[PDB]
Amino acid sequence: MIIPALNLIDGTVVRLHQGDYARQRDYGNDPLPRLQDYAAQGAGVLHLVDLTGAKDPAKRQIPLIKTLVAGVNVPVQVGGGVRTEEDVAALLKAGVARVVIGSTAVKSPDVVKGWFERFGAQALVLALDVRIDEHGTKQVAVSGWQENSGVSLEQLVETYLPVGLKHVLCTDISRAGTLAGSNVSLYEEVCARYPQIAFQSSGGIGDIDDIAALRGTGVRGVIVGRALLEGKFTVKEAIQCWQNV
Ligand SMILES: NC(=O)c1ncn([C@@H]2O[C@H](COP(=O)(O)O)[C@@H](O)[C@H]2O)c1/N=C/N[C@@H]1O[C@H](COP(=O)(O)O)[C@@H](O)[C@H]1O
Repeated sequence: MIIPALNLIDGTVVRLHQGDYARQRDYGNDPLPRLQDYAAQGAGVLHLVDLTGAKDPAKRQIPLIKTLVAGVNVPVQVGGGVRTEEDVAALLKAGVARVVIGSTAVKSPDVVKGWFERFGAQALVLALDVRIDEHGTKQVAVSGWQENSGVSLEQLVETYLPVGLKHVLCTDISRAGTLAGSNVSLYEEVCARYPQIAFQSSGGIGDIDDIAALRGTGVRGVIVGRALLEGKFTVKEAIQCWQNV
């Protein structure tokens, strides 16, 4: 499944280089027609990150997210700044298909385990976004990726498997927003080690060949952000690539 992504800062569509808030490129303040064009090209799922909320959970763009979710007729997943059980419930009530959770899943696993019991594993996506160190450890970043948790992707996956973890979004932060290509070896590895998890690849797609390159990894979703904003290819072309590979 190709999953087009938009990232939002104070109403504006942005790209961050490797998630660095000091390295923005701006793409206007009309995300809704963008999403609607993605849906008309065939997108089956859409992904939204509230970057303002990820940086400060008190400043989440809640009215805007509601407007975007209500404005398309395909499932939308939303992340960025979610901290409480009430946060999750409100997003689901507003029509969000899946809520994406990074920071709190690392910091408070007892709490997030209770969310799995309440909402079900189909409603939650864990964002296990990583900076891979020189030893190979896949260290998960938190707080809008501004902090290194010092906890490995695998430790966190094993933490939530017994409560039915099903969906994981895994960004290679070094690739995010760079057009350099996604980390094929990373997804080959993690998908094979956890066949019961539906992984979404994330970060780095630069052209259609980069999508084709993921064909044998086993990922269930392919997130694409910057390349679609820059028009390297269309959603229609991306979908055709993934269907055929
Ligand atoms: N600093 C950051 O950029 C950042 N910080 C947090 N997130 C997301 O916020 C959510 C977690 O927020 P918390 O629960 O920690 O508050 C998750 O969705 C994280 O991935 C961030 N993700 C931003 N953008 C994603 O980066 C990838 C870029 O792809 P590309 O263009 O094709 O190269 C895509 O997955 C984009 O959606």
